[PDB]
Amino acid sequence: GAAAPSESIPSVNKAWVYSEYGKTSDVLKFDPSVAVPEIKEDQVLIKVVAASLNPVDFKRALGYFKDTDSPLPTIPGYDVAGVVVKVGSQVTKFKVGDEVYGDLNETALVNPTRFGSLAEYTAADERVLAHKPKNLSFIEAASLPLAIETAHEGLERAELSAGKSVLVLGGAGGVGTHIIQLAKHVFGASKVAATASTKKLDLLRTLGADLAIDYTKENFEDLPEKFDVVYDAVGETDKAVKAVKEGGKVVTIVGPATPPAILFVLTSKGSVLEKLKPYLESGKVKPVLDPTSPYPFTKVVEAFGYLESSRATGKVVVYPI
Ligand SMILES: NC(=O)c1ccc[n+]([C@@H]2O[C@H](COP(=O)([O-])OP(=O)(O)OC[C@H]3O[C@@H](n4cnc5c(N)ncnc54)[C@H](OP(=O)(O)O)[C@@H]3O)[C@@H](O)[C@H]2O)c1
Ligand SMILES: C/C=C1/OC(C)=C(O)C1=O
Repeated sequence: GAAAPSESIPSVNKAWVYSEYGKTSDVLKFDPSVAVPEIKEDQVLIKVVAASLNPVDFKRALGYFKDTDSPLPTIPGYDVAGVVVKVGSQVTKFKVGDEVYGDLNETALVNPTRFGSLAEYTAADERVLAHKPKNLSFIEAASLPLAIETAHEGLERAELSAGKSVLVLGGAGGVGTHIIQLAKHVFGASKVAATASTKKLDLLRTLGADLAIDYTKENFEDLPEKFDVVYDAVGETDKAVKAVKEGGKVVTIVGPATPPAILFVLTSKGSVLEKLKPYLESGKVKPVLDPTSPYPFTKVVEAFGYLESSRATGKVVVYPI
C-alpha cells in the first residue's frame, strides 16, 4: 500500500443527496458531481463498493435529530464496504489497497458525517473500520456493521453470558437476525426465543432461535416462560418488562424505555467487527440479505421505500456503487 497517485483520486463524484429534510421519496436526489470529502488525519478515503441502508438514514432525513445533525446538504448512508485509496498521516491500521468495512458514524445521532456511504468515495475514521473477511463479498460485508454492532452492544449491556436465556422482539430485521445469531453462537445462550410474523419463523430457527413466536397469533408477554435477557428491537418495552425474570435485564433500541428497560444508541467501533471476525470467517455468524438485495445505485429511492415498509428480512444493500 504505497500512496495512490494524487491525480488518480477525483475531487468530485456521484452521490445521492438531500438538501432539506423530508421523506426520501420527496427529498433524496441523485447528484452527478458532488465533492469527494477531504480526509482528516485519522481517516482513510474509501472507494465504496457497496453500502447498506438502516432506518436511521430515513429518520435522520426526516429531521428527527436536526439539533445534533451535521449541516445540510447530506449524502446519506452509514454502512460501507470498499477499498482504501488514501490514508491520513495519523493512520496506522490500514494501508492503500486494504479492503475494509464499517459504520461510518461513531455516534449515530451526534454529528454524523455530511459525506456518507451512498457515494463513489467516502472518508472514514480509522477507528470505525475493520478488515473485510476474505470469505465475505462486499455486499455481505456492507450489510453487517451498524446492525451487528447494535446486536452485540445490546447483548453486552444486558450482560448476556453462557447458559442464560434471551428473548428477542423483532428477530427478522437487520438488527434482530444478528441478535439471534450472536446470542446463540457468540454469547452461549442456552435458549433463544424470538418474535416475527408467520412466514418468517423458519428463518429465525435457521439463525439459531430455539423458539420462534408468531406475534400475529400470540402474545409473548403472556407466556409463563420468563427470560434472563429481553432485547427489544421493535419498541415494545411495556410488554418486554413483563417477560423478564427478576434480576434479569431488558434493553431496547427503540425509545422511550419503560424502566427497568434501558434504551441505548450504539457506538460504532471497528474493534467489535474485529472481535467477531472469526465467527464471520467460519460462518458461525452469517450475513443476512433481504431477497431484494442488491439494489443498483440508480435505485436508491426504491431501496429506501422498501426499507421504510418495515418488512425487510435482514439487510437492504446497494451495489454496484
Ligand atoms: N438505538 C440504536 O442504536 C439503534 C441501532 C439500530 C437500529 N435502531 C432501531 O431499531 C429498530 C430496528 O432496526 P432494524 O435495522 O433491525 O429494522 P428493519 O430491518 O427495518 O426491521 C424490519 C423487521 O422488523 C420486523 N417487525 C416489525 N414489527 C415487528 C413486531 N411488532 N414484532 C416482531 N417483528 C417485527 C419485520 O418482521 P415482520 O414482517 O415479521 O413484522 C421485519 O423483518 C428500528 O426502529 C431502528 O431505527 C436503533
Ligand atoms: C442507528 C441508530 C439509531 O438510534 C436510534 C434511537 C434509532 O432509532 C436508530 O435507528
